[PDB]
Amino acid sequence: HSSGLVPRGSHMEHAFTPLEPLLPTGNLKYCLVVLNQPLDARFRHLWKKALLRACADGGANHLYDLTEGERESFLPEFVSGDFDSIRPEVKEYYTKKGCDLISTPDQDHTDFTKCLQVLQRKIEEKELQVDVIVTLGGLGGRFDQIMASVNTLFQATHITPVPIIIIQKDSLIYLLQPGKHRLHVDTGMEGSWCGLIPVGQPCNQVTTTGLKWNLTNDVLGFGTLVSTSNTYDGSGLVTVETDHPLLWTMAIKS
Amino acid sequence: MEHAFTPLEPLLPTGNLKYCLVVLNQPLDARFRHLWKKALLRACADGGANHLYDLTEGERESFLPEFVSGDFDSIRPEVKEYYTKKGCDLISTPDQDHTDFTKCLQVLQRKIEEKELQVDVIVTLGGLGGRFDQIMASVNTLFQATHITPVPIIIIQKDSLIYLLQPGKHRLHVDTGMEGSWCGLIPVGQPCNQVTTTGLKWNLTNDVLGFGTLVSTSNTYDGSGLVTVETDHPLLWTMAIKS
Ligand SMILES: Cc1ncc(C[n+]2csc(CCO)c2C)c(N)n1
Ligand SMILES: Cc1ncc(C[n+]2csc(CCO)c2C)c(N)n1
Repeated sequence: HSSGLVPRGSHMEHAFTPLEPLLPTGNLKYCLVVLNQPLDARFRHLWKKALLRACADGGANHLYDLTEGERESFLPEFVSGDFDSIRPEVKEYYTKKGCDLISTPDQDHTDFTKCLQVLQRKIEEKELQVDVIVTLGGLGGRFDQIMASVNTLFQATHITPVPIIIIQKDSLIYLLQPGKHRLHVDTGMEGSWCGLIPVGQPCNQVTTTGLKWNLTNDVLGFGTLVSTSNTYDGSGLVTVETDHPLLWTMAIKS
Repeated sequence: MEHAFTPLEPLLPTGNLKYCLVVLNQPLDARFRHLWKKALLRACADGGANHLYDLTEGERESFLPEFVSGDFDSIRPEVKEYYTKKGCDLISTPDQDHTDFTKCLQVLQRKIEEKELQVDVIVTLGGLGGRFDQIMASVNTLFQATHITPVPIIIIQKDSLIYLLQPGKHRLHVDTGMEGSWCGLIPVGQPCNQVTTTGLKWNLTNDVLGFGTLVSTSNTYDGSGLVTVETDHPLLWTMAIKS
């Protein structure tokens, strides 16, 4: 047996700062995935420091259409998806510029999901160390596609170990796996609202600290209770313990 | 035994469909003018009033809602004043555990009972774009609506419609001519372990639909003009609307 002072009774929690990638400074290691939605202005800052940048289908069009005059400074490592979704001249441009154009036929999975699978393969091949995968898009447009985006977060647990967030306009979503989470919301990029959405199944035991309306061993479920328009207590930290995957959503300032 | 329904019927220029119109806090789509014209009763939920007011400048008197409900901190002062002045019924719904959309449906059900109105469906405009938490709240309102009113409720914005299918069998007529190319079945809430359909390109046969298991998106029609769905738990139907 060991002797002397020994640590006891600790447990593991998943710490994460959702909006860290939006900060000017820092040394966060992350990849960037551009989906088929109009690009927000923040894509410029995020593009610079990303370790790997990719586009899924039509995302290449949106990237191309917002980078005229400086497209050589915005060349994705790769572009994957259905190639009928990319305009002819756009595909021609990225191809000649050396971008890896990867076809992903599979009619049972979205280009987003297929794009993550390709990204994971590249992360491994290049032995990259990634703290998060930042996805731009997916939360606007066709309602079925917004839902597909959410479902991709559920499938991702089987695609990659790296945390994945999705950001579009003023919103971010991130899927909290069963367990305890420590979310730092003190970057100063945070907006005023947040929420906890029990999308796949009711979360029968949710406990939080840091919210205006906290949950204490409470049930969150559609038709029972869903936390929307929640806000922070000002502590700069939100903790969440959930028994099933629970979708965290939060506002992005401005 | 089965619930027959035609989701896009209200979008048709033709028809004698009795429906109420609810305007949520989002910019209005081109289909607004026509929907307002033939609605039996129109209402605004909070900010919805701001969008209406701004959109109808110059002809506001032709677009006066029966009532406007919600937390008054969501409606601009001048907007609230205007509708009040024109005789619009302004109802305060301050409860912070419920959204203005849900509270608006409660007022609407009261009004329908009060006036003994015969309503086939409640058409909601907005709620599917913007803040992600609010899009999910819109979905949750549909779960709650089942205990608020017996009148079917659909939500429409841009090119999408959502409609919640209660446990049981449904017959959805998708031959109005207003249908877009895609549709889906989203098991928001809980997995639906026994789903059976006809009319889709990818049908389900006593199959499981659940997030992380199988979610039907980008599904399409078989061209028969009819989609039937049997489900064990509430299942969200979503469909494209022709641009
Ligand atoms: C667990 C829980 N999360 C969030 C809210 C807040 N909320 C819910 S609906 C609404 C009004 C929207 O206009 C507000 C503020 C709550 N009460 N309980
Ligand atoms: C039950 C079921 N519903 C829909 C589809 C169709 N689908 C799903 S993802 C995708 C491509 C999206 O870009 C398509 C066409 C399916 N295969 N199975």
